[PDB]
Amino acid sequence: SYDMNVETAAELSAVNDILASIGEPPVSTLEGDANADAANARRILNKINRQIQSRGWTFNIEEGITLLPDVYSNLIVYSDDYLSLMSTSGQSIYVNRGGYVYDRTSQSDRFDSGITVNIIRLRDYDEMPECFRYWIVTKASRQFNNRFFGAPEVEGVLQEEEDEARRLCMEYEMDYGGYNMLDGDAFTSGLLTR
Amino acid sequence: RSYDMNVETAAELSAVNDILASIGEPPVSTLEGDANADAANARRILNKINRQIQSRGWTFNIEEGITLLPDVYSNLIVYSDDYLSLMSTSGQSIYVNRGGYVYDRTSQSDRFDSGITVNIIRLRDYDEMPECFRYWIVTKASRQFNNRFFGAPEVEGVLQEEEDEARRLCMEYEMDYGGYNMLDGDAFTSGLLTR
Amino acid sequence: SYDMNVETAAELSAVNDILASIGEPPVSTLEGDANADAANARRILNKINRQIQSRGWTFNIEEGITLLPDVYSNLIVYSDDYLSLMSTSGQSIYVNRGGYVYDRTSQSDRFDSGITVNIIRLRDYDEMPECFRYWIVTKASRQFNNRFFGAPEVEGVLQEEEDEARRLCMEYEMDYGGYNMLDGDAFTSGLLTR
Repeated sequence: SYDMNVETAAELSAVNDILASIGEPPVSTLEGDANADAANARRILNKINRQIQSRGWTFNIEEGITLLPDVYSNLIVYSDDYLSLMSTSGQSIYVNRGGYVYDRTSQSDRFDSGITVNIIRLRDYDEMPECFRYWIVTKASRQFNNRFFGAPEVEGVLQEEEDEARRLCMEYEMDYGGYNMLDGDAFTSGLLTR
Repeated sequence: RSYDMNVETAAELSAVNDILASIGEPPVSTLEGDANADAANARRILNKINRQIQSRGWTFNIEEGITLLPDVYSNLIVYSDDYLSLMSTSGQSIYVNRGGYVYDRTSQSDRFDSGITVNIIRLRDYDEMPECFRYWIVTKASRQFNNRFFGAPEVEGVLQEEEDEARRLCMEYEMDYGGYNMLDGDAFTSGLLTR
Repeated sequence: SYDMNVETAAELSAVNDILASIGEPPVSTLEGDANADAANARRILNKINRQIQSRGWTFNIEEGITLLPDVYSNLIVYSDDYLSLMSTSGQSIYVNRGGYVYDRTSQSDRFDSGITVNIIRLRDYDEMPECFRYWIVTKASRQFNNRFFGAPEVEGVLQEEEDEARRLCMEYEMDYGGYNMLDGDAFTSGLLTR
């Protein structure tokens, strides 16, 4: 259940801003001193990054990919990287069992030659658009304010700020998905056929 | 320092860390060596709440008709504490425990051969859970561990808003994952649309 | 009027959680130390288990069983185990008198060859579904919080919590009973005969 044992310059600027949320100064590099101030600020980033991924968003969802079994076992590892696994159409079948995909209708584990699913893959603080990269910080900037320096007046401003941020995030995909009522969907696209 | 450097931890351990971050205090490294109430406190409140989130609802949790098999010699079926809720398939469910064993409350009997067909909610770990719920199992535990122990009203009044937002994301999950249909997939009004 | 002079491991974890409700740390075994903290927590569990049974719920109600008198006496013991005793149809006849069932219409006590009733049998903290096993704890987590460590803020959260627990309990039998308006009842099942 993924570890933060590597470092990145673009991820470093996020940890600075989470430390700004208390009022703490920058940490120059995340190689480490003894401070729980910068250690908790990095974990609350990772703990919230896996929420923002767990939602929603349309670039995050990989429409039908194929997961392939180890031919000799034969099963597919359902890793903690995979945040949410559903099926393509409806009445999704798969769920983990021991860390492995498992049919809850076919009563079976072992199957050959693949599946087609929608995986939300877990990505970094990088591999994210800048709308969300703000909101991953400023949502972390609330729970890091609430767990260590819990001043009610600097949180009550920040709650208004992360809500503003999430709105800009919801502004993003509505454009980015480009979705359509009457011309792009599954049902009422078929009705407009003359 | 290094890259690429892929590595994983216990999801059970990191959940106990987030409970300890929520009350407000430094991360505890390990769980075993049964010292530190805070590691027994946070892990019990995790387990005590994981068995609620399973006790509800959710559709991957419900195993549609499985068979439970008695011994040939006794002949009864053990109804364990692991089985959270046991109902029948259709309606006017018959089964209920009696000494830890399943029991007909209509056939007035305990002993039957050749099995049943039921809906068991099986209890699973903190793992064997999707990530939407793994969040909400923590942040609901982050409230009852805050309430029962760090009894400051302002930290829970924040966190109560947070676990409710978690539950909505959880409620969002199966609505997709079940993919349920009003007029085409159900028991009654699927039959009415037949031409 | 049933005593808690036996012990159970699954019942032990309930007493732990009632002790968590103050903020007190666990008791390992219920064999006993001097503390009234664990002794009052075990009693308030038993005192509330006999309420949740006294309600309602449909697995709890045993539809018509037979109680059988001692052929030589001849009466039926109405024990304190029996929480509520009604008749099958309506205008129920039976009520205790000295600890014994008694007709309040036939003016009599002694009768031969049995009855047919709806007994709510008192069961343990075990022999309960998990929805209720939660709510038997978290209702006990209020009356144990009010009687011994009564901070008003830790009760005010818990009252919201036991209410949410009660709703999950109320959700249970609505499924588990599977009750039907127009196809399963006594009156308007008979109306729909064609």
